[PDB]
Amino acid sequence: KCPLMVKVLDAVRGSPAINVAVHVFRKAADDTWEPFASGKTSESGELHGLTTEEEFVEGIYKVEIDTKSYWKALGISPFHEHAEVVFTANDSGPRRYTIAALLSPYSYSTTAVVTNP
Amino acid sequence: KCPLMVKVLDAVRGSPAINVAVHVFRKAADDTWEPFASGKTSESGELHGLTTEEEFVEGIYKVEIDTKSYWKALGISPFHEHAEVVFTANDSGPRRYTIAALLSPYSYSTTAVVTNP
Amino acid sequence: CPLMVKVLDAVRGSPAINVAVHVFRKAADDTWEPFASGKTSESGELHGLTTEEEFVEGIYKVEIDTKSYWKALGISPFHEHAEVVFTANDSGPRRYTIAALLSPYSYSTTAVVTNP
Amino acid sequence: CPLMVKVLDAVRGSPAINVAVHVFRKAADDTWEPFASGKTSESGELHGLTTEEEFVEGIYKVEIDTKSYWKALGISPFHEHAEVVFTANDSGPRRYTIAALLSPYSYSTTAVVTNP
Repeated sequence: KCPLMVKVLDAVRGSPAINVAVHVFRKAADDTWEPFASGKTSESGELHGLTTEEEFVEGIYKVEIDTKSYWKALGISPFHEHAEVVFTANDSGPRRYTIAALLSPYSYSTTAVVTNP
Repeated sequence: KCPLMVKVLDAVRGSPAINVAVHVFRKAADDTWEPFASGKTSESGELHGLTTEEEFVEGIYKVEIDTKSYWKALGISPFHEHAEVVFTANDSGPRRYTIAALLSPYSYSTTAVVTNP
Repeated sequence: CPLMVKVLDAVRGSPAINVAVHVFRKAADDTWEPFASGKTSESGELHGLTTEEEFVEGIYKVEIDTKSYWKALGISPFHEHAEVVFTANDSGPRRYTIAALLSPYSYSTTAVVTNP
Repeated sequence: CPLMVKVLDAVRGSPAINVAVHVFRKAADDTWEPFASGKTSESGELHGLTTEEEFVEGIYKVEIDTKSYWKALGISPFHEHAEVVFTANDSGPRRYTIAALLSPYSYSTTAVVTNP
């Protein structure tokens, strides 16, 4: 269905962070990152449809959020090159992962919400 | 419609914070807080239906989240008595307010997302 | 120092300077009584609010005037202030650091609690 | 100190002690080269990673081993580590404080950047 979704918020303007590039990678057996999925956040700051239950197998995944380009479009010079979230997906009942990021120019936070539908 | 909604997340368990009491107050002319609306967060950690466009007039509002009771039910002793969010509602186009809080035992964060539907 | 406040600015990547802070203690009649006040320094810190002798058991409120801070920078922020409410010293004297990280539409606050 | 790391624990309200930190610098061939490493002290801080002379312009990565920290406390956390990637010293020498606030399913990181 939709086992992985990303949401990005802008703490300076109190708004969804729209049109932010997100790249997802999976760790391959040789220890390198393979492209897995990508997209841009919508009007609501969300990115859906990255993958499906069948393809999203147990493994280590990296979600990269292009925060620098977002701030530069606003005319604000930011600190980070990008924000990176690295985690292991574990089967253990049916799981859905929501990765949220809250952005400021010199600070971000990220939270995972993991639920069973 | 639904111009004010509250969402609460648990950073320790990576889950919605369920069954958390929330009280909303409005500042009255004599500078005291009058009860305005209340409820408990749902399974998804959200609280909807607090008020309507007609009643939600410009003013200063306080949202109180009973965080202490939440942690005590989990067996964790927390720092704060509650979390409080105080803000002015301003008419300026149609506005919807989402107040989010992310809870840990010794730390919380709160963010406002303000959008036009 | 039994009670110290530290405030950072997440937009500029700097300490938040000249931020007004007011501290209250809940009195017997359930009212907030003024306890101490001050402004953050160039390092974003506020020291010297109280002493160990005066800082007795109780419920305290630390109010940080975030709105005035952002307005002076030309930004119209969401919150009127940030308030932190906590019980202090109920298992004996501790040292409290209250940190706040500020953005115009969001803030976080953390307590670090040490046993002398 | 040109580069300092500070790590706090939001579950316990304390500094995060004995946290491994590794720093890398992007080399000419676009690989991450090891630059410095260490562990946080009893105050949650890591000092002495580098010097002004060695800390030249570049893209740096600070990796904080959050997973090992939580596991030693009996908690199975979400993230493998926290990584902070930034360009340093491109308008001249600055001093950098990288702070991280940790919870098992969430973290925040802030930079405070000062001009000597």
